[PDB]
Amino acid sequence: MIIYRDLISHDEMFSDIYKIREIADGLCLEVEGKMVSITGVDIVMNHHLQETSFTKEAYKKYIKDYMKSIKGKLEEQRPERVKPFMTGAAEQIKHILANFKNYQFFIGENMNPDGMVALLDYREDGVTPYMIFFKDGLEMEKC
Amino acid sequence: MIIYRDLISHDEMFSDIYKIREIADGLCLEVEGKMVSITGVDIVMNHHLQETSFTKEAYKKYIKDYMKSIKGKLEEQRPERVKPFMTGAAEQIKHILANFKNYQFFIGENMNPDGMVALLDYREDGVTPYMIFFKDGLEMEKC
Repeated sequence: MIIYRDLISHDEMFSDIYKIREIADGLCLEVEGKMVSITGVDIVMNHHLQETSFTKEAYKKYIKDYMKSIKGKLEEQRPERVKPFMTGAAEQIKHILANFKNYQFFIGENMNPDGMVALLDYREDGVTPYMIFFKDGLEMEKC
Repeated sequence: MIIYRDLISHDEMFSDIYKIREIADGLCLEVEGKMVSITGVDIVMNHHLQETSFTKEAYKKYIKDYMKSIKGKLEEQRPERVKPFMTGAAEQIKHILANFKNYQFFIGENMNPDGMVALLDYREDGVTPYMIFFKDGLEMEKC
């Protein structure tokens, strides 16, 4: 099994028991969930993700801060990934802010305030959930 | 996370993301799943378990051979489990054969004809699925 952890907080975020597809040119992972019967998202239940909430202005403050943290990690492990990530994430942040109320927000079970914030959306059938993660803020652990 | 593997075919069978319970005096692990959306059992989908079928006669012959593979590995591992493994296992077979119709049967994704066969039943509420595994045929690795 492959487990994906938060690069900052080291929480487990999900694993390859779900369907995973890269999007936005390697910037993000889209993870397919399943609804299960408290009627919820298996990804969230399975990994004890905690739902959180932002005002738009606190997210803007948070996500710039988080982007700077990922820039730091990349600078010391993959310096070539820095300017694609900073470019791509800026493109992505401004779109996320547009649809801000279409997303729910989740953090790992450590509730580290410097951790990644995943976005939960639902497909148009209103039943299948999916979650968006910043791929550069994740670290794969085989076991 | 803890992954539970099939001692014989090395397939992944489940992980500790489910409620897991020891039953039958430490002979078996009972793993509680959730119904999930096609309608099925999260455990089965998450680890790509494969449903199989038996005649009672075929199951009888499969299961006694399975016990000899597990007796063998126990002889070299912990010979003090052989007495209570073959004891409970024999008692467990009679219970399964006596209620043969209430079960579905699942093997790891490699469909190894000699790997463990997990049983799928449902609770008195007829909605909650749970799967039965032979504990002595599992190895509990971490990450």
